[PDB]
Amino acid sequence: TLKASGSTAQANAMTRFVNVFEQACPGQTLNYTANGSGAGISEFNGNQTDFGGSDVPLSKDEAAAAQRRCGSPAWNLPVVFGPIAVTYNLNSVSSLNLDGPTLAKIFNGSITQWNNPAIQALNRDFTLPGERIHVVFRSDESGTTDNFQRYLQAASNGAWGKGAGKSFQGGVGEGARGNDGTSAAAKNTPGSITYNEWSFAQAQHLTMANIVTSAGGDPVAITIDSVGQTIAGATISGVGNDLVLDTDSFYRPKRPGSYPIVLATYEIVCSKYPDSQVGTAVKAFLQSTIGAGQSGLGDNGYIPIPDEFKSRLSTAVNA
Repeated sequence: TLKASGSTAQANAMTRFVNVFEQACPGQTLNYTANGSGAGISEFNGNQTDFGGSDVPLSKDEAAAAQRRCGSPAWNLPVVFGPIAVTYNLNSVSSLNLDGPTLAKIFNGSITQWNNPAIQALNRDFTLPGERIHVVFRSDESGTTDNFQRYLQAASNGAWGKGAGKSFQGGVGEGARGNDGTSAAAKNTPGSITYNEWSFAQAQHLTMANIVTSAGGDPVAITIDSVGQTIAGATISGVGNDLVLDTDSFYRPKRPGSYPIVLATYEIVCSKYPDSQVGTAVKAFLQSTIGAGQSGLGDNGYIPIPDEFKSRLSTAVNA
């Protein structure tokens, strides 16, 4: 029975990954604590867990930390993609469009009302209400937050004016803990605006914003337009069975009807675990996770094929 913790973005998927795993390997299971990428790398580096789930790969300072943790180099192994929804709560509004620049101004607090003309210019077919916007952010160390702020940096033509990384840089709104804390609260706070992985926005039945793009597109999240994006992501950088991905192309696409806000969730593991028994259970799960465990179709986005012979080969090399 493995132990693991980390990103909440991969929490609904992991329920399927573990179930598939407990079927694949009868008598074996996995314990996942969904607590944020921040808590995922720290607990892995502290020799608390067997692998860690994180939407950001290790920085060079954490990579060394994991090397001492491991006695061997640590690998960033991506197993699922998470589209990042911009969820909102406006009664009778099922049709919202938002672009990078006005989505930056909302989350950095420059825009405080829903019928603000930047919001209204993008929404020509209906009148916005004169009511206040309630931004909801993540209060803990978060990979959804890192990726989402990087999208805002890339796609907002400077309107964001803030940094990225695992803590929210907006200076607006209120926090909640984990992807479940913000989806639940947004649903519960009228006027609310937040950012969630696709699975959380669905199971709470939150309206999701259509994102106006650099390409002259106006896409909803769907299978075809997330993949479209995912297509230009490179399984380079890493050297490597360390499949660190480059997704910088995601946030300013040129091919329309591509949906620009997408993260990948990594399992962070030891190339060689000090212990034989650990490195064997971690590889099984990950053989399964990338194998039968990759249906999705609903809440997440399965790993595409050009990446898979690289990934099957790196999971086959664990310990």
